[PDB]
Amino acid sequence: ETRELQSLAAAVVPSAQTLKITDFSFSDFELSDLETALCTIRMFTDLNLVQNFQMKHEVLCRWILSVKKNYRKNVAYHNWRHAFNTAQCMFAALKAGKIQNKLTDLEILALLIAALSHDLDHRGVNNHSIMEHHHFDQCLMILNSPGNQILSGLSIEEYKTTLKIIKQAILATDLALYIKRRGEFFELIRKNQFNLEDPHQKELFLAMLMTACDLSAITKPWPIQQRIAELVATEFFDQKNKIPSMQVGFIDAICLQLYEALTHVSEDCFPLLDGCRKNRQKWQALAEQQ
Ligand SMILES: CCCOc1ccc(NC(=O)CN2CCN(C)CC2)cc1-c1nc(CC)c(CC)c(=O)[nH]1
Ligand SMILES: [Mg+2]
Ligand SMILES: [Zn+2]
Repeated sequence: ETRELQSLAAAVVPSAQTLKITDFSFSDFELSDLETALCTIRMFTDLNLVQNFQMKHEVLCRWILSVKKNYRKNVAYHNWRHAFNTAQCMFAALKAGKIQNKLTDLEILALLIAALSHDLDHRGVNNHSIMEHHHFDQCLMILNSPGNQILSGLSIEEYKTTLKIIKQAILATDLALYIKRRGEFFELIRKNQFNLEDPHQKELFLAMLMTACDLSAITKPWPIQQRIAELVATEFFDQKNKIPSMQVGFIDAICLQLYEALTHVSEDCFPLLDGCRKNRQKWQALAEQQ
């Protein structure tokens, strides 16, 4: 054991309301690394994952520290904080968005692990789905490392089922796969044909839900979104006048239809769509000022 694992395993885990991780407007700028690790423990706990799958506390703590360490801090956006924010949005969509009741325990377990792991070992956008296969491979290696096996409490049937959902969920964060598959998702939604009891449409929904959380910074309050866009711009160009229009085009081409479709599935996910619309106004106003 290191000093980090000792102090994290011995610390008090505040409640979900104290940590504000149920809010879609959650922000991590004021949190330390230890504090984000505590938020992650609370996410597993309040989703009943520690209870239903008999996770040892020090194993989960070791797993979280392994995932965090296998992100690169020198990468401006695709780092541990992006993975942590993606998982927080997944938690909020499950809790506040009331999506948790539409899914099974194994699907929730896999979505949370996938959200935290979907960009492992990312080197930056400057440095198919070749990358997402590497991300899942990093996730699988951590899940099998000694002392980090948070899935040990599962039977082989549950374990094999969970690994497949994790793999599909991480591969789904490839925007090319999202663009190829979202046409079917919007077809069913606009035809009042969408049904989650269908295994094919359920897996499609899990893919869209991964992308919605992956891009959720675009939905944040304007002071926060402006800060995240600064990180994205740093990674895109360094590792300004055209950024406002680029964001508007990104919101129109990618984000708006997704968060509108997600609101159709769950009305309580509307805060994501509403924050995305407000950010489009702010960016469009700046684009016209150039
Ligand atoms: C802030 C600096 C500029 O960021 C961007 C610039 C351009 C694009 N365009 C596209 O991705 C694809 N375009 C192709 C041309 N099409 C007409 C429209 C769609 C996206 C971003 C962007 N990507 C992410 C995710 C990493 C985030 C984080 C949520 C973000 O905030 N902005
Ligand atoms: Mg990625
Ligand atoms: Zn990502």
